Amino acid sequence: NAMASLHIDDIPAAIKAVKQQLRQALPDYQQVFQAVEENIRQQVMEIRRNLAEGKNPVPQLHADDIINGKVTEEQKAQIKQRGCCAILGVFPQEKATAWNREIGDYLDRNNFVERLKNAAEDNYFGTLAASKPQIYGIYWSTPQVEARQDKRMQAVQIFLNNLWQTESNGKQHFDANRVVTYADRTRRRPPKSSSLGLSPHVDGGSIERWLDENFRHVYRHVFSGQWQKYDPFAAEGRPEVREFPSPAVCSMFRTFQGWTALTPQRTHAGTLNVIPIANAMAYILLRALQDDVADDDLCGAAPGRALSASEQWHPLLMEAISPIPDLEAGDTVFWHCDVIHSVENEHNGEFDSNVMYIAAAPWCEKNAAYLPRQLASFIDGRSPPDFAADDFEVDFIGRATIKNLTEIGKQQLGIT
Ligand SMILES: [Mg+2]
Repeated sequence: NAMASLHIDDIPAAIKAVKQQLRQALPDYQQVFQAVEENIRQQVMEIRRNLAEGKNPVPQLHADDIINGKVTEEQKAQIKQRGCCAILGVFPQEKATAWNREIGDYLDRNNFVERLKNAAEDNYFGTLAASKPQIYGIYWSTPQVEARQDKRMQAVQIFLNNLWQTESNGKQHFDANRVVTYADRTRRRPPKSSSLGLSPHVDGGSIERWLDENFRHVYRHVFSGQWQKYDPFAAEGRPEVREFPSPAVCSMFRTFQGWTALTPQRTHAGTLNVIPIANAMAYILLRALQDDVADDDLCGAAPGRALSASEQWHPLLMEAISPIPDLEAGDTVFWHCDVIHSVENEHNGEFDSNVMYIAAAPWCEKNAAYLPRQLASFIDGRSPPDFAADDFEVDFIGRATIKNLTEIGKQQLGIT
């Protein structure tokens, strides 16, 4: 892994060398950028018109329609263009509401906040992070384990993964019909809380999208100027990309990140914002090559900092920010791994806005390789390897175990 041997202080020199190579290979970088900008602008004006009409630009589907095979080709096309989808009714509302209360009880009974405070660093940043937590480092509550293995959730993830072009050159880059579980955290945001959550960003790499030759293969049609051929839903190359090692790195390739609502979700009540433009990354990649950007800079992209879109460098994309649709408990929302997103700053609702992080991850060699060490952490109750080794749940009363798993649950965790 070339990104694994790049020293943090050599990044500016690396960027300078790679930017000169990319501008040399794409000498019309300005004209190509302006062409891509026009394509982005048309999508922006459609999204703004949707919002002005009272329509949310994020496609919405019912889980029943996915399960029963009723989704139209036009709906699939809209999802691929917008890069995201709310899927309603994955879980019965009553089950999700019981899950919400059960996570609360699990956190309360086991003194989560006192443990977090006790483990925090004795400095301003340590105290700050532990004071009023919104993102909870618990992985193995019974609601999380049950939601991940649910057979309706599985069918929804298989549907999302089948939107991708999974095969090219004789090779299946992932098996869209097989799901694996990626354990992750849960969020509880109280009314009137501020957010220190990150500004509009894309997870899964920042400087590496330019500096890593595997990432550049994923974006080859962008860097060659043939941007109309760039397909966000092409799988080829994505399991092979290389990241700068840091706590931001996910060991699995996730096709879609996702939220499962434990409570109703509403605009101005701590919900999620997205920019529903699946090919926005093509604009971000080319923007950093323009003449008003310093030779050693990629518009602020930094190691360990999710790639951010900003009013400074990407004001056109900021014009397309949209809240996700209203959701009820048991609904879900998913967004393509390249889709820019950020939680809302405002929560003026009456109750805590709570979600579980549950992504879609297809079977591939990369994701299969993470299952054994993830499984070891489930067995122990430890944090999974991609997270801080808080290991809060090692002695939590009520932590889920293998007894909670169905056969599907076991397969998705690599137990069978
Ligand atoms: Mg994010």
